[PDB]
Amino acid sequence: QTDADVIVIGAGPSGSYAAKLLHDQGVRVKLVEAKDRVGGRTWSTKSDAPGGPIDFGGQWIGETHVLLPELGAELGLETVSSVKPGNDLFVFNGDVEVGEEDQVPSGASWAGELSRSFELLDEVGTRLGWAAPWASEHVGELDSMTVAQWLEQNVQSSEVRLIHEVMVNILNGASTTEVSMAYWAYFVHQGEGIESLIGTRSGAQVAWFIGGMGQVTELIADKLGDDVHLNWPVTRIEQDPTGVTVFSGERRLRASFAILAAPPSAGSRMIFDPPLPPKRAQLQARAPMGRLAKIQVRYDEPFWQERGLSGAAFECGDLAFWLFDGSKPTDSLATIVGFIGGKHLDAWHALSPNEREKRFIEILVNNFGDKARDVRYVHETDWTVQPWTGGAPVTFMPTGLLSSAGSALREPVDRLHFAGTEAAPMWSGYIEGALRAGKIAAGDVLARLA
Amino acid sequence: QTDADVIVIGAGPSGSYAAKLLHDQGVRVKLVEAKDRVGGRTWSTKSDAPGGPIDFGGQWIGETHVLLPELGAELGLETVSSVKPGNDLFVFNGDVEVGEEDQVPSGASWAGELSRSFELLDEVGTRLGWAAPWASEHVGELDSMTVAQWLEQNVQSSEVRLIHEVMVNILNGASTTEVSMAYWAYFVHQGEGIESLIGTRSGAQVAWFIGGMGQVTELIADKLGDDVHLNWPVTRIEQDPTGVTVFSGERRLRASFAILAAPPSAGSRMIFDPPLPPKRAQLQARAPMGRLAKIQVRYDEPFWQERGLSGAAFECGDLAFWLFDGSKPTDSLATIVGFIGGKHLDAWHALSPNEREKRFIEILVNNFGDKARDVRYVHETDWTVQPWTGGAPVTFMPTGLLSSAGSALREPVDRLHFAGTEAAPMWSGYIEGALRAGKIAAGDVLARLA
Ligand SMILES: Cc1cc2nc3c(=O)[nH]c(=O)nc-3n(C[C@H](O)[C@H](O)[C@H](O)COP(=O)(O)OP(=O)(O)OC[C@H]3O[C@@H](n4cnc5c(N)ncnc54)[C@H](O)[C@@H]3O)c2cc1C
Ligand SMILES: Cc1cc2nc3c(=O)[nH]c(=O)nc-3n(C[C@H](O)[C@H](O)[C@H](O)COP(=O)(O)OP(=O)(O)OC[C@H]3O[C@@H](n4cnc5c(N)ncnc54)[C@H](O)[C@@H]3O)c2cc1C
Repeated sequence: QTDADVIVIGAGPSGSYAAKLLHDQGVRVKLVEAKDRVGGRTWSTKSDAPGGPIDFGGQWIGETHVLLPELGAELGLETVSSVKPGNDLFVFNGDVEVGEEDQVPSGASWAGELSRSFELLDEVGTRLGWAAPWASEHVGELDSMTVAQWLEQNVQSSEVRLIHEVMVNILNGASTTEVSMAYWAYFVHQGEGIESLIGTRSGAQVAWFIGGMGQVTELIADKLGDDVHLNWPVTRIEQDPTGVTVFSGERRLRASFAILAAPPSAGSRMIFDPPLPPKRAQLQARAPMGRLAKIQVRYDEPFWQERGLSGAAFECGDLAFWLFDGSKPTDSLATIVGFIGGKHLDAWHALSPNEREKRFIEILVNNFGDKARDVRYVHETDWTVQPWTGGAPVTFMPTGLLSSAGSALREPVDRLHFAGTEAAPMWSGYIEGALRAGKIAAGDVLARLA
Repeated sequence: QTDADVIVIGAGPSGSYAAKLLHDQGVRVKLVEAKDRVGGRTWSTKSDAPGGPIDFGGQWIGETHVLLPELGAELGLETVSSVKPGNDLFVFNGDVEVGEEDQVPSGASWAGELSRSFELLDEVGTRLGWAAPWASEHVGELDSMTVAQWLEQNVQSSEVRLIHEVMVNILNGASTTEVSMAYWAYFVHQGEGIESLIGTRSGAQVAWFIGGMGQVTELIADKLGDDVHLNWPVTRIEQDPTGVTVFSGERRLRASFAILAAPPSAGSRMIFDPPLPPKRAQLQARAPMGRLAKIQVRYDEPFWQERGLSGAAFECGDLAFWLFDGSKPTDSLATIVGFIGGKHLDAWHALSPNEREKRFIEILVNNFGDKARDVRYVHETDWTVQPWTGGAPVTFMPTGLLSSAGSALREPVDRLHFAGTEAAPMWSGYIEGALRAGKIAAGDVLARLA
């Protein structure tokens, strides 16, 4: 006797979507979540911050994402463009260089090497591919070196190296010395290439949902009602020939199938009986979360526009950030959003909380003008202290893992299927990846219930 | 109101010893253990195997270890020498080279480069030291490269490279492509150097306890009686100004202090409120267990002695092992013990269980003679599937961790102290390290109770 046909573990976008798809087909589903809320790495509030709704977690929609805007449209949400006209900045240890709209500065001496370094990164990624990078002829050697070592071999310009460093520390939440070059190259390729992922007004960053991204999982949970269990951290998965028992301490739920819709690092904390096969076990233990904080400051007006700036900036150097204008037309304040990750977040963490705030305002004053001192609101979400997540924005892998265990990202283990963005064939790391992996896992389980 | 003055988490050698020291001073202690037994990475049975007691986990005592033999003597255990006269083997993809006792073969062409490679490894280790390798001027650069890259830069001989590869894959349970050179160099230095750790009849490998190493923790648990809780996996640690609450799901124990006597990977599965400081959090999430299996075959007689062989062998190549004669004079059969780790264990895992057994016998036949076919008993302990351990013999670290978070191996966090072998100033990775770290943590807490 089963409590459900399928138990979905994790109420992020991936698990929420998988649960919705199965529920919509008349499958009996339970959606179990460790935290006191749904959303996972997505997390927003309409009312808690002055100036309008605010997203603490992921919030950008990409121009080639289709499951995410289609689901948002089905749930009654509306999008708005994130595209901000004006010059992006490229800042090198506080030395401001003004872009031409989203392009490198007019006759920057590093423009040509940046272009070549992006072509070479794309080419390395193409050699790996997204379907089976672990099976690629090139992968063993690339997976034995770090991104930092690849930069030392292939990049001469300090500017180009600093741009690559901010992008790895943010997009993977980890230092170029910590990430496998094979993992990085694969990651960027499977996100439609480097220009896709680093777009300030194109590629992965073009739109938002009015009212916050957390609405996606909240509206799904409303419809699932009593089949959602919060404060239900999964501690043990048992499997036998007829089903799966999922435990939260002594609390237990029995189903025919289970979908793990959480990162490999989440899986590593659970006890499996029988034990997982070896590649999946190594993958869970050795693919950690990156580290990222999201800092937001609100103001009366997007005063950066007085210098004709977009508010986007590659803030490069020892305390690197990716900065955006996060303002919506429906908001009553303007927002600057800054991301800081990996080794730059380690430095950020070494500062006192008051030093961090003062330092972030000094950056904004340097880049955007003195009106940056006239703050209305200052907030940080440090993803490293979020219980049952412990990092952001994504899973990364150190040397030797992708080539030896990557095939375990996607493969079911008996009656346990993997969703979560890390299992998506493309757009792993993104909400779109979360939905595609949820779709895949719901379809696989639905075929096994028929 | 407290259930105890101190809760010790983990009944390996480290936690068992810390609990004993506090208990012996009249401190009220609870010792909580996830598994259905004590011992952790130590695990033995006097009666379950034919031919005498057998150790599934760690069992060697080193010639410079003093807490381990002193504790064994206090508990009424007896030691026996593990030293086996005769020629050790050096085998390169099945090509047998016969040592002179424990020394390289007479006029081996690789003898000189092996000697130089050991001096250079020792020198790199000395530059880091054991007291604070994370603070060493050299550490950032060494911690940005793998052991494999250091071998490619410093070692020319295929034989020397294959010896280094079997030693890293066994002593760290991980591939030379996965381990930071800084972590490896530090690890070997803090174990009194490479010759210490690779001794077949000297250094770290000279003696055993008659009746098995599991006796150490079992006899401690007998005296602690009802203050030992088995099947009590810690899921949450909460701290406040007056004490520590330790949870196993809804079950809870309150004390004034807590000692975590388990690897950083064990800590990563627990939820901390308040959250841990950042370096300790990164350390727990990113310092994984190695992978190791221990294969044992018993025979009527140590037939290898008919060729004048000790039974020790560096079995090098694509399926590498460290082999020992594991026979005690009090045993009624002779034992060959083989360790296989890291990338060699990945290959081992890719074979069927029957292929693995056939392959191990073919190795023994090649090295030691045809009488290796006349088996009495065959057993494997795969440490990767042991619940709440998930690996062996030790914690390792990938690039970038030791230099950025290593200072969190030893430092208390408010009322939570760290024991476990990984916190030992020297002999981290070893039972001796486990006892020294338990001693340190019990002394620190005892001073705070006074
Ligand atoms: C600061 C930040 C900014 C980002 N920006 C963007 C962006 O702009 N665009 C984009 O596309 N993506 C972005 N992302 C990434 C995006 O948030 C993730 O790709 C997405 O949320 C992944 O969805 P998921 O369902 O696979 O996993 P998660 O969102 O991580 O959900 C996993 C769920 O599983 C739960 N869980 C964990 N362990 C257990 C357990 N033992 N028992 C039960 N439940 C458990 C977790 O609590 C969580 O709710 C960002 C992320 C962060 C951190
Ligand atoms: C195959 C093998 C051979 C080895 N050979 C040798 C050798 O010859 N000589 C040598 O000196 N060393 C050897 N070792 C290493 C030695 O076994 C370890 O260094 C030693 O056991 C470490 O002791 P420890 O107490 O620090 O940790 P552990 O032995 O790992 O004990 C930790 C305990 O914490 C428990 N625990 C984990 N998570 C939780 C939780 N959430 N709640 C409660 N409890 C928890 C575990 O179950 C475990 O019992 C070997 C190890 C292996 C695997």
